Amino acid sequence: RKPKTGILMLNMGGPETLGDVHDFLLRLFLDRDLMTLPIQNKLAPAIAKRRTPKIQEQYRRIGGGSPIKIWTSKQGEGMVKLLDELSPNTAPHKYYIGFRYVHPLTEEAIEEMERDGLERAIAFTQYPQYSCSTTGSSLNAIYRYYNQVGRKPTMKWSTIDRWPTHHLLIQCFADHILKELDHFPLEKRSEVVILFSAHSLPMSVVNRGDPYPQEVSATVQKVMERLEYCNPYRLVWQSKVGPMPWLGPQTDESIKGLCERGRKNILLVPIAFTSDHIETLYELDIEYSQVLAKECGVENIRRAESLNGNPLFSKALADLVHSHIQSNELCSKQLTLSCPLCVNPVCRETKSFFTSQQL
Amino acid sequence: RKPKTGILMLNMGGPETLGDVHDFLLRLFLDRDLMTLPIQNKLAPAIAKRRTPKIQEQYRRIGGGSPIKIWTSKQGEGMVKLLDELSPNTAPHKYYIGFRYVHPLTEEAIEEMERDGLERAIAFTQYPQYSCSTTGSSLNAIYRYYNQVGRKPTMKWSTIDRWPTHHLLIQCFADHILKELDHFPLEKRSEVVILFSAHSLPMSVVNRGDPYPQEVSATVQKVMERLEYCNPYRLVWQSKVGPMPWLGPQTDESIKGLCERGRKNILLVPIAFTSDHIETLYELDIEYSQVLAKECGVENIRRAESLNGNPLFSKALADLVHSHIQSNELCSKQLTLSCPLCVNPVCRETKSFFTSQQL
Ligand code: FDE
Ligand code: FDE
Ligand SMILES: C[C@H](CCC(=O)O)[C@H]1CC[C@H]2[C@@H]3[C@H](O)C[C@@H]4C[C@H](O)CC[C@]4(C)[C@H]3C[C@H](O)[C@]12C
Ligand SMILES: C[C@H](CCC(=O)O)[C@H]1CC[C@H]2[C@@H]3[C@H](O)C[C@@H]4C[C@H](O)CC[C@]4(C)[C@H]3C[C@H](O)[C@]12C
Ligand SMILES: C[C@H](CCC(=O)O)[C@H]1CC[C@H]2[C@@H]3[C@H](O)C[C@@H]4C[C@H](O)CC[C@]4(C)[C@H]3C[C@H](O)[C@]12C
Ligand SMILES: C[C@H](CCC(=O)O)[C@H]1CC[C@H]2[C@@H]3[C@H](O)C[C@@H]4C[C@H](O)CC[C@]4(C)[C@H]3C[C@H](O)[C@]12C
Ligand code: FES
Ligand code: FES
Repeated sequence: RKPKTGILMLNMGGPETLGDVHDFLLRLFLDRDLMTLPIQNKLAPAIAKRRTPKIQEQYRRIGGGSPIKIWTSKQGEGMVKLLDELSPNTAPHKYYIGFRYVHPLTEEAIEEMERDGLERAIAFTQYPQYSCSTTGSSLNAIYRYYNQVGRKPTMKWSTIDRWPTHHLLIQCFADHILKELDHFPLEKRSEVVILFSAHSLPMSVVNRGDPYPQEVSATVQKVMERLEYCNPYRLVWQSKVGPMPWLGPQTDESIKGLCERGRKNILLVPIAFTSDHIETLYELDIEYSQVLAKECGVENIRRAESLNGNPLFSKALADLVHSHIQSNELCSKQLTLSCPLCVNPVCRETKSFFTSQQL
Repeated sequence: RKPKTGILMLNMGGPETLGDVHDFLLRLFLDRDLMTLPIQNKLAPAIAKRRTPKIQEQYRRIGGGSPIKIWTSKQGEGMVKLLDELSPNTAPHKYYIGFRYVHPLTEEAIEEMERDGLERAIAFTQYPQYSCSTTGSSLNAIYRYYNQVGRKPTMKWSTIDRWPTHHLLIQCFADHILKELDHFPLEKRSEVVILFSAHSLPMSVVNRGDPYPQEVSATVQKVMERLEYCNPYRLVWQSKVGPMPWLGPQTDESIKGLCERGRKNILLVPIAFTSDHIETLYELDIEYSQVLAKECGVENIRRAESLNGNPLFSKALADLVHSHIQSNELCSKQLTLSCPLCVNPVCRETKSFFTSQQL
């Protein structure tokens, strides 16, 4: 039976092999929803070529590529299997991967969905917390695709554009934290400090009204409530690049600082992505946990497992899609308010693209 | 009957009359738990003198003084009345006001609690969200007081050091929001944008690990959940001082930005203080809602009522104290973790002062 409902899973993606690194960086530096540069068509390929060796070396250090596509596929398969049973009236469901910067690209996915002759398409961001740099850019890509192709969609669109507090997402995080706490020496368990770590944003983005830091904070509070405040925590921010101001405190500085202050038993929790990727596998596991932590005299540093293949996680995904379908919503109320200092003309067009959909 | 349990309500306070402005600012610029200045004992008097006229003029514009003490007293009286019935084994209860920068000073309150011959003293911060600049400074004052008099306390101490998501606090905010939405023209209600406004922090404080922005964000999310996401929102940060980087976006710029982008129906919600004070009555009500709003072409700008004398709020205070007593807690789990980059030696001493209490 040919698919009726398509679920477009949106994420930035990551290079699957070392050879994919250059083009990943090229698309990233070309993305005007992420950043603007002078002579950008000329300077993007230059930054790409320059930064490829360094990024290739990071991927080499974790086994030679990003597991993002593997994990997304596994999650998508599990989601669809559940959706066919939850929602027989919208079945068969099919998932499509729409990566922003690697194949399959958002635009390739839309093309395939349109060729597949779907009745309905759901833009399902894989970032639980909304940033204009992440979910916003992916949704802008969908608007721009139709705008540049010069045709209206042949399917009904809607979006699940954020889900920072979904009950089953919270349960998955709390489960993975509890199981990692079990791996500390018993005598250190109550002394463990939890560092929730989410990718940082430049202050220029924070200061224009980006919703992300507040939503990430909300996920943290729900997880800690579920854990009954069993250990103390901070929310800290990783992987700032370059010399400009970004939102801190930095995850690396925090680890060092805790160690210097006698807090030598630390649990890292990636709170803003749902699968392993370069920043858990390289940055947290290698750079912070193996190198820095050792230099600083840590006693025990561990990282909670990414959600990856947890069946409760694909259950959260299917629950979200099913509730979205049942509610008839086209997007969250939050999407209807652009950043107070948004200077990107496309964000309003994208918002309208979703709110104006037939149905 | 002589009081058994003292509830020390901690708040920065504000000058009750125009003549109180100078000493208020003197104490604030002298506070080493708030800020670090070279030759601070010498510089603080010069800073206070310079800024007194500007601050006096703000207070004149709102009727000549701060209502903080009035609202604190009312809230304290209602709390005590409830506590005498909720907790007869710790009754009679007495509230004491400990303002950081005006009379009655934290130190004067402690002196009076000790003279009153209490069995138990609860340091009850009136800031629901913990910052080291606010609650931390007030709790540090308590430790420093005993350190300076060179005497141990004659009463058992404990602290309610944060309460960002207390269910009755959330219900009060949501209630006041719904009440204010009812005052917009009916035809604009769904179009209203909610701007949660909390005092900003300097980025130097944010970047050392201050807990405040994440706890404020948690209060915001719980209110919006209770409101069923009826209107879109942002959390924005008010009244940065001086030229250094502070956490944004700023409330004033956001108001201007929203107006410029066609969002002309705005509800301001003070989310991080529980009574009116100079920044609601002057900054929000006059500077932003009267002057800025008019300049930008606003259609409707309103501000949700501060919690003030709401009886449900007194009930929240009493339920917090009651739970704290029943739990036997000495402080939150969060207080047992100092900021990862804390450089104030008193924070650890204060933390130990509470965690080490007999009982
Ligand atoms: C502006 C901005 C904003 C943002 C945001 C964000 C969020 C929320 C999350 C995120 C993430 C990320 N990133 Fe992000 N971001 C950005 C950016 C960027 C850049 C520029 C890059 C590249 C880096 C280098 O080193 O080159 C990135 C990058 C990034 C990454 C990595 C990728 C690879 O290498 O593979 C990740 C994972 N990012 N992110
Ligand atoms: C560093 C820092 C931090 C902080 C924080 C905070 C929070 C959380 C809250 C707050 C608040 C406040 N403040 Fe705050 N803060 C600060 C500061 C400050 C200063 C310097 C001042 C004074 C200003 C002037 O103008 O002079 C203030 C200030 C302030 C105020 C006012 C007072 C009067 O006038 O009365 C208020 C209400 N603060 N805050
Ligand atoms: C990084 C990740 C392992 C995650 C983990 O063990 O925690 C692994 C799992 C499967 C791996 C990939 C698959 O084994 C297939 C490829 C095998 C090649 O030898 C290298 C690239 C290659 C594309 C792999 C790169 C990387 O090692 C992957 C993506
Ligand atoms: C780190 C990299 C330097 C490339 C190189 O010379 O190797 C530079 C090139 C362009 C920079 C970005 C662009 O200037 C646009 C953004 C501007 C913000 O002020 C900081 C983040 C911001 C996203 C920058 C981060 C970083 O400094 C980048 C990515
Ligand atoms: C600003 C506040 C009113 C807040 C509001 O409008 O809700 C009012 C309420 C009661 C007022 C105070 C009281 O009326 C008593 C004093 C009267 C004097 O004429 C001025 C200072 C004085 C100490 C007042 C200052 C200020 O106008 C107060 C504090
Ligand atoms: C506003 C005032 C300037 C006095 C004047 O000339 O009017 C200055 C004097 C001391 C300053 C503060 C101190 O330098 C300490 C803090 C330093 C942080 O980087 C910013 C906030 C911070 C709290 C400063 C804010 C503001 O710039 C202050 C308060
Ligand atoms: S940058 Fe946030 S809506 Fe445009
Ligand atoms: S500055 Fe936060 S604990 Fe000392």
